[PDB]
Amino acid sequence: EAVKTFNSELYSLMDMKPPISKAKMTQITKAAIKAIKFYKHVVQSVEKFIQKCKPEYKVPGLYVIDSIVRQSRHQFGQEKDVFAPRFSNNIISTFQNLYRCPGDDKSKIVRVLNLWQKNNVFKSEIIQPLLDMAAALE
Ligand SMILES: [N+]
Ligand SMILES: [N+]
Repeated sequence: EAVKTFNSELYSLMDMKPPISKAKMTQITKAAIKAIKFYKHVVQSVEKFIQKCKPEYKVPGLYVIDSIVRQSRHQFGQEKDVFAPRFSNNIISTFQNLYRCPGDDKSKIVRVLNLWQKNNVFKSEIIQPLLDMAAALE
């Protein structure tokens, strides 16, 4: 039920016109966090969404990752957060999918990466190749 609830909330984005409502992003994040026991399933669902969705939903998909990781780090502690480490496994592939967004959305992705870097959400060994991937598209 926890994962089913999260999946329903996440996939409801495809019925919406971005930018996505703060309240909707909060509901998605809250569902993810309540389902922390099943964090692996939550990560897998978000990655699947990003792989399969229309280009208009790539930035929203990244905002889901960002919102989950930020809330988890706040709520459980940066060292105890299980979400950023799990997202890190497939992150290179995830961003390859994300960069299939419309051209003027690339900057929105880089902004998120810039903020992750400033706040040490991932180490440079993760952040730098993601940044390099943005630079290579141009
Ligand atoms: N966590
Ligand atoms: N945690």
